[PDB]
Amino acid sequence: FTGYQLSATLKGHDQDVRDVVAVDDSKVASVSRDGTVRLWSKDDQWLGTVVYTGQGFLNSVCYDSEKELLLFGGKDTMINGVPLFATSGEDPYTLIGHQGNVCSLSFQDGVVISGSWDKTAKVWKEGSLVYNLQAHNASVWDAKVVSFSENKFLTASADKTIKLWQNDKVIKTFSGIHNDVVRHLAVVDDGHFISCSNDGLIKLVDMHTGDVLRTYEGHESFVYCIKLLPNGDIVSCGEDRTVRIWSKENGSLKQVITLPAISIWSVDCMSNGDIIVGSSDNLVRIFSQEKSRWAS
Repeated sequence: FTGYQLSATLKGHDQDVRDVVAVDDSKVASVSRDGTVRLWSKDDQWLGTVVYTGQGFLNSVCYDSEKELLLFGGKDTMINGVPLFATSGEDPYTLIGHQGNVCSLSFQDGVVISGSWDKTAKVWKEGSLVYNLQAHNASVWDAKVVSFSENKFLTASADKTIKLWQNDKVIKTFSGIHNDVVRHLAVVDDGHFISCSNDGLIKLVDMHTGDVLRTYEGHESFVYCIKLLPNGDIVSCGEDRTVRIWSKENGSLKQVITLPAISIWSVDCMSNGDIIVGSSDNLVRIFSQEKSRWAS
């Protein structure tokens, strides 16, 4: 390992950046409480364009790589989609059904899965609601596909539990992982996931036994987002102004990146290993291990 260093600072949003996504190694997208979706493209420098504007806060984004749509949602309860060539002012693709803030979005293998403060996650295919995952007693902060072919899904909630679903039924509840709001999930494989929480912890969990296999300790506040890098390492971020990189296999805290923002809301990983970061200073940042891409 060698440390990540700042590659680019992407300025344009006027309020917090709440979610970021890699589109490809030359394109990233972000959404913000400013109500915009921005697509940033790298030529020599990164240039941002607004591909959608609305009044409602946007809190989640993902990328449907076959339709080449940026999907996004937030306070107005809708999930919309725009192409990579949309212009601000054009009406958006719409997934209707949530009754509260859409706080998470993910896409895998043709499946969109959304988490909401309406206390549900919803699973969508071909523009249509297939499963309503209704069971949690409080906001669903995250939802992920475990297996598209088995219709297995994983949700994380303010009710302090993680639930594994098959179809629209809960088949297992993990109530012993965190004693606080669960904020995010990353599926390692069919048999393991990582979760993070307002308790400041990230944990690797055996999906079959519910055993905590490893705890990654160090964040000093809430942990809002976790992702797996191409090499399997964990990237996390949160309320303590940090982005952190961990060895999934042995728990080592490989790097702490401290930023001048009160909250770091979101991270995502490019295929080339670069890390995209959305924060409360209204910036998107890209970090890289590759010196050829360092801002310095």
